[PDB]
Amino acid sequence: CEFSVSPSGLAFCDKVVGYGPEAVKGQLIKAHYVGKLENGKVFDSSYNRGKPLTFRIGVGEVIKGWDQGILGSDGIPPMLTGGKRTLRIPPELAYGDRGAGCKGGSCLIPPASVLLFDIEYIGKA
Repeated sequence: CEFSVSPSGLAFCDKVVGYGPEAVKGQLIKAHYVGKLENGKVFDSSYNRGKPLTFRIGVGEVIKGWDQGILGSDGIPPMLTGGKRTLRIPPELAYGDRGAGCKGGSCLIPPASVLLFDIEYIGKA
């Protein structure tokens, strides 16, 4: 997957282009996903949770990289219903130098982590 890198650093590649309409700002949608660090370590996945993630897109309910990465931004077209997209998210658009899933200074997602997600946009909820 050759990434297309947008002005902000958020990069993507559409492994499978959706067959339906583009994602819409403020809509409740469903998405399956696998999030990994750059060393291949899986830090979270819908599959591990046993259910897709149901959330509204474009209103800050998830990291900025997901809002921009799914709804689109400068240099980033929107995902389409039924699409599969890989996203490379710089820390600035994820959890920053703070990290996530922390126990003291040790975090599941280390500070300044670039995150990789394989996103399956199922469609609206």
